[PDB]
Amino acid sequence: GFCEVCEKLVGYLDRNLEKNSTKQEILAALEKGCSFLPDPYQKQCDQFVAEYEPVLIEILVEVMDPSFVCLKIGACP
Amino acid sequence: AGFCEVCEKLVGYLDRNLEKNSTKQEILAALEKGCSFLPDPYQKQCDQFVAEYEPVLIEILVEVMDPSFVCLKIGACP
Repeated sequence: GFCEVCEKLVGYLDRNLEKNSTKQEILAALEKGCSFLPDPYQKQCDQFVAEYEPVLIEILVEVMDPSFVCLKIGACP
Repeated sequence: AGFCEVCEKLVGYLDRNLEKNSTKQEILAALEKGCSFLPDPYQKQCDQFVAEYEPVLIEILVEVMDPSFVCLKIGACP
């Protein structure tokens, strides 16, 4: 499913965003992050972000740990 | 609609490069290698689409391989 791409994208966000970024900044980064993942991921990534944006922003404000985040949103089962 | 675009590319690839009266085993084989021939940005999405729809993809691809119709019938599009 979306598990591995989720961890890769949230991994990017964690390393390249700051600890207390605004939902707005989380959104801007989230909608630009797929382009920095390895090429074979880029389309899968956009789909994941599209299906999951609402829940992703709601959780990333609290915590940006790739393993936890992807688990919580059900992306990693 | 999230798998719609990649469905059509993949079934499109198979439509051009596979013979009309191919066995299920040959289509299975084509299908599980097809993603590697799509543009790199589609690879992991294609792998996911295939894994998710493979049973019904084989079922239909023996009868018809038109990308637009096949993706409509299986629920990938539109």
